Amino acid sequence: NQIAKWLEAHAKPLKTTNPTASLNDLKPLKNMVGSASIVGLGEATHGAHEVFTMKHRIVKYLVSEKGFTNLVLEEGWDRALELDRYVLTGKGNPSQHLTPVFKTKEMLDLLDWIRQYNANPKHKSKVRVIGMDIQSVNENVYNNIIEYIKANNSKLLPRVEEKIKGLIPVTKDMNTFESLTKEEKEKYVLDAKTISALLEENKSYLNGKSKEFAWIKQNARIIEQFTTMLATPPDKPADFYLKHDIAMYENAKWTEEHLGKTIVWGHNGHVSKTNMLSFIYPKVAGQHLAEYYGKRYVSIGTSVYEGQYNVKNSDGEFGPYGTLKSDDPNSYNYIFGQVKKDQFFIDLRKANGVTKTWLNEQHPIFAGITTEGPDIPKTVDISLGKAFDILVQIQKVSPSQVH
Repeated sequence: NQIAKWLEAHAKPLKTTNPTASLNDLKPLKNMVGSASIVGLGEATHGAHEVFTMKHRIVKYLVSEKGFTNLVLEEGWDRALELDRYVLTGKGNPSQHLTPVFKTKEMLDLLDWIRQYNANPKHKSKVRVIGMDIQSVNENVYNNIIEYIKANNSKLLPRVEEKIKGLIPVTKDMNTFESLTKEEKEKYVLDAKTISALLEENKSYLNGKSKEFAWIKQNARIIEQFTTMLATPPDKPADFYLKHDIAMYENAKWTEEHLGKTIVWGHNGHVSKTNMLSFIYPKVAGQHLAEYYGKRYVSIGTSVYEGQYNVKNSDGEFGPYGTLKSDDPNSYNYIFGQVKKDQFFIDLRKANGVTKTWLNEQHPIFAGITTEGPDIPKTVDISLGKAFDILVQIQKVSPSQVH
């Protein structure tokens, strides 16, 4: 209540929320993002048009001005293998590999711009696309391990290809695995390990210290990750969610360490330095990254006020069923909805005073949960100043374009 003036005072305004625009309004970001090695970029909800494009704008600014070259998104590591191929070679059909929810025009736009920047021969440093989610493990990941152990050691093939053969049909999706028994709790878990271990023994015979072998070991790890979270946790879902996000954490951090400066695109919940999804996740990736990189990890979160958006309804259908209702004046959403600006971002770290403690207290915010039902919170408590370094506020939003 008191001073929403400070928020107006330190609010670096955003002229527009359209991908193909000035991009100049984002200059304040240089010294703000500073010299961070990895940058979290979250979205309040997974189905708003303006949130997608505004994040798109920042990837644009961060790739061209701060030299970031990787874009780790909340998509399956495997699916992204076909996404990488596109931004680079232009071959393929992206919408086929994106998760139903992200099959929006905004995602295809974002991927198209990366391919364009990747086309100009002047840009000697290409932007890669990596997925950090592991909700399946398709054959693209397995052939990546096979083809390698044929170019560098066609002799181990009969040993590793035995286990991947028996692995493919049980990792095609989380249901085909969660519905096993000792198969899951044994053979498959340990087999993924025997494959990751095998490549280790013959490291010194597979161009170990090399850049392409590093990449192959990682694909193997994906099979461990998947195999790990599913089937191990029985009556303990908290472990599934926990191992799940330790995995996302692992794959982004892998990206940073081997591919360079990295952008981490995903839900606000997964990139905040604080666990705002406590009701299901014991700890989220953002915390792991922050604990590990320290301040080399900067998290920019997005927040909304008024609008409509896509979300699954109590029945299971995805569509423009969402409707923002920032009634609670104690929520960060109303207080930010007073700032008379269409779009604007503010560095929450440079706050001192009542504003500094208010930001560090705990207030409700739009949780942007994927599914809306009678027993699903639509808001959660969070210490904003402790969750994000930067915050991007967009007043009104509309449903993403899924057609």
